[PDB]
Amino acid sequence: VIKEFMRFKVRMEGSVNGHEFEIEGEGEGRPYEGTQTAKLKVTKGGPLPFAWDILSPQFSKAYVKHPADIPDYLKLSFPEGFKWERVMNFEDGGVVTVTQDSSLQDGEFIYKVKLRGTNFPSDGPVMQKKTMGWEASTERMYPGDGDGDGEAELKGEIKMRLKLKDGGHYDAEVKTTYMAKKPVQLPGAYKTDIKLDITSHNEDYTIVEQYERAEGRHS
Ligand SMILES: [Ca+2]
Repeated sequence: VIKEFMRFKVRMEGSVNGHEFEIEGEGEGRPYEGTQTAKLKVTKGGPLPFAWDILSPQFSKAYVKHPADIPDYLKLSFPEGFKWERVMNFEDGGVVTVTQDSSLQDGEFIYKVKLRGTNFPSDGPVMQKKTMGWEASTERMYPGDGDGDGEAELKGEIKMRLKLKDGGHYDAEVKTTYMAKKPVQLPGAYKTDIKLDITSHNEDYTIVEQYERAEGRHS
């Protein structure tokens, strides 16, 4: 059901320091090649009074290139799909939590994202829009119980680095649990290299285009 070319649709509802918003978007890519693009539109609550960059990594791990010796847990979860839950802890105290549901309907992926950002300084780089994109990341993947029910799924850990407009970087520690909706064979531990780029945007970041490349490899 996962073709060499696949489209997706995404909707995000969220709030950051109490500012509520909604985003709708579409994307496409080559799931076995590890490449994808997305175009997002702020449909409620725009222009956003915070950095787009804290949202960009929440808009698609079915598009990770895996070698044949790493079981592709998230691709194998389809057509039913998978869920993921994420916590990002930023170095100045900010917190972002996310829940996501991924399914396959009528030939395209459907992504439903819920996001809450809290504990951000009112004068910090996120609420003042003083960031300019993510450095490349390496996510450490490993089997484990992330939702506390005693049964293993797939976990990921990342140290992410956000570029600051004034120079230097703003770090976040990220933990994600990925849960297939049906029993799927789990891989052993491995690493995924990821780069997410903002490829275009309008003046107030109410229309934004993204490009991501991701590839798994042995540790
Ligand atoms: Ca579990």
